[PDB]
Amino acid sequence: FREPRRIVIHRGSTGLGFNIVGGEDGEGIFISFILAGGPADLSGELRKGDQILSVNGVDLRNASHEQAAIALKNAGQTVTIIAQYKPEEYSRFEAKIHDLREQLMNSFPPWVQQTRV
Amino acid sequence: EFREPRRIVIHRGSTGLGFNIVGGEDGEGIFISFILAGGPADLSGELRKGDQILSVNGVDLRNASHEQAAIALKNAGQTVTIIAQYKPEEYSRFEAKIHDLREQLMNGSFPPWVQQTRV
Repeated sequence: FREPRRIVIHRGSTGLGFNIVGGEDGEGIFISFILAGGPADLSGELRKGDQILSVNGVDLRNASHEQAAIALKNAGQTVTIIAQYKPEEYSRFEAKIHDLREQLMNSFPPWVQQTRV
Repeated sequence: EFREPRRIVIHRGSTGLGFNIVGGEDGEGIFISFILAGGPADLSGELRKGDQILSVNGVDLRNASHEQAAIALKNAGQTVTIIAQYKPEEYSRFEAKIHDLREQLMNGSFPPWVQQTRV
């Protein structure tokens, strides 16, 4: 439905200012957390639930969570990214975790792989 | 096979100079995309679809960014000088890539997330 949206952003004393998840097997790379007010919310062109398709033209469509990671701290000086906002597919994740989570104990649990950047 | 650049003599009009530009990422280069028909660049018929813009007012653009070009086109003023060169091959492979990834992503012109300036 949605068209991807190109964004560029310059790191802070924080860094890029969002948390990443996904793409260790059959998933893909997604924005878990927009920090309040940092180099995300000040722009605000991103939200939790955009998948990150590109980082300076390297393709994260199929990328691995640590490839996604080497790329996006390596990303750089500044980094042309494209976000495809995909709400329906990111809830198809967050709840599976929560349901997974309610099942084994009889926001995100630490055993859910997520990488700060 | 590479072909002979040309020095192009064109002047600004109305709203526009008659086209827009693509490129500047990955050090690739700057290319026009389309030329607004009935516009100075179209009206002059010395510019076509799929050049690289090598220099404008002697500013070397080969390895340059997109917005530097975008302004060099908005920026120079009123008569401007362009060495352009025709590579429809590398522009197709360019567009074909883009066209080919759109439906991969979602499922003639280019989607909003790629820079193009109308100039």
